[PDB]
Amino acid sequence: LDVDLETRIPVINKVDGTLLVGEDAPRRAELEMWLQGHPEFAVDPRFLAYMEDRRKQK
Repeated sequence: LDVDLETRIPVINKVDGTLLVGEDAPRRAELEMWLQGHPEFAVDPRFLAYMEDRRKQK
């Protein structure tokens, strides 16, 4: 119950709009440093909504 790091985080360029998915999008493990280099990109907000969706109780 984590993200488990090997997952692919969909990222979106907040300036441009380019959304990266699949292997175009970085590994969650590299994502931390990857975003540090380019704050232009951030995580996909719908992926965050997906985490909102992911719940453990009713």
